[PDB]
Amino acid sequence: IPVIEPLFTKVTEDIPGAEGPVFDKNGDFYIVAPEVEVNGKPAGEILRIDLKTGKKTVICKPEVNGYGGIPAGCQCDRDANQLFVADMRLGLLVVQTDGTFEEIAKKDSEGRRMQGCNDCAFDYEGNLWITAPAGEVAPADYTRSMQEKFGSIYCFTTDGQMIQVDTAFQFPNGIAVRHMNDGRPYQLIVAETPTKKLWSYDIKGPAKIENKKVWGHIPGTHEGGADGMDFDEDNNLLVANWGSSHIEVFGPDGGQPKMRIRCPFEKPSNLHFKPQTKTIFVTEHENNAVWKFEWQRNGKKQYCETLKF
Ligand SMILES: NP(=O)(OC1CCCC1)OC1CCCC1
Ligand SMILES: [Ca+2]
Ligand SMILES: [Ca+2]
Repeated sequence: IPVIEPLFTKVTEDIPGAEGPVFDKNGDFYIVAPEVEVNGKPAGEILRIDLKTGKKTVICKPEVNGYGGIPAGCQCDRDANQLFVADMRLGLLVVQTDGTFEEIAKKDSEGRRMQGCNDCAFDYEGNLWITAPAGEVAPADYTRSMQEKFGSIYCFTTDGQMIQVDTAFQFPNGIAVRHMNDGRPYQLIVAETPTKKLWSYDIKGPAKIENKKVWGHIPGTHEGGADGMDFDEDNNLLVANWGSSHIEVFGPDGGQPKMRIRCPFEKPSNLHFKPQTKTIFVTEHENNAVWKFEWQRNGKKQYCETLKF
């Protein structure tokens, strides 16, 4: 398997558990710091980064009823410049660029308590697919499915329904949606970190998935595995393989990696393309920093880049 070693340029550092890199509709860059703690309690932050200087600005430190959050993944909305943030303690949040936020749901469509979320991905129809590796949201005691299989997958529909679409995952993490050339949602790809597997489902409609299948295999026997992922314009799936110093590159059909990208750090966590460029920003947990490197082609357009009209 071919391995490339592109030039990585440091953007910023000192961001505990650097995760969820994302660009909003104005081109501003944000990342989350899930591991920031105060007096031993979660006090996660959402930050805006100045790409020119690397200076950081905390725009939101989510907390609900005295319970701090652990923000871990982001997606920018299309019809409004707001961020949807997956939080391991608070569930799903909607954050405005001014720092104000709102809790989306405490319970799902079946009346069951919401589970803590890790990452999310919009399909072009506007539905948000979310991974939930944690147990019940605060005030419930914090727990995670790294050992036991209780991680779930949700779909937050355009008509505002929070539906659990599947469960029994051992730490579902990264997630992505493969679209057809005509823009129709085709497959849902979900990373199960410790098992070194990538799973896929056929998307039949909003919150409707079938044919669960082992889609790809993540290399290595190291502790960790697939974390964050995203597609490039040719539908190649780039996956951060936390713990193995590489970002794996899978072809549209999955299976085994077709190429690997060697990183100058052991723990790549998540990534995101800068709109209309080949530039990929990567967060990593060895130095808790953000880097950028040039890929071979542009990234697949995110939902926020599409036009409603
Ligand atoms: N980056 P993440 O999705 O998973 C990595 C840490 C566990 C192994 C891979 O976890 C984030 C949420 C909890 C804090 C960091
Ligand atoms: Ca993650
Ligand atoms: Ca991303």
